[PDB]
Amino acid sequence: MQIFVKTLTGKTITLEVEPSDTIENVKAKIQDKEGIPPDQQRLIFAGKQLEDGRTLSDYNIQKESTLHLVLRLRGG
Repeated sequence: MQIFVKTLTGKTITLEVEPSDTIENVKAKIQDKEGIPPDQQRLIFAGKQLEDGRTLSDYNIQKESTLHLVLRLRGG
């Protein structure tokens, strides 16, 4: 399925994902498109930070959902 991610430039990118994909894998697919290393990524959906180790299905992220990417560091 397709989901959307709003990135640090404000652009909305598309990702090709499956419900059993881990958040770490979603971060790796963001790196593949946008170059941002996964340890610097924090993904937000419906007001929750998405934990590494959990899956898209754990957060009920269904097709055509939009996630928000923010920087995880302290500075920025």
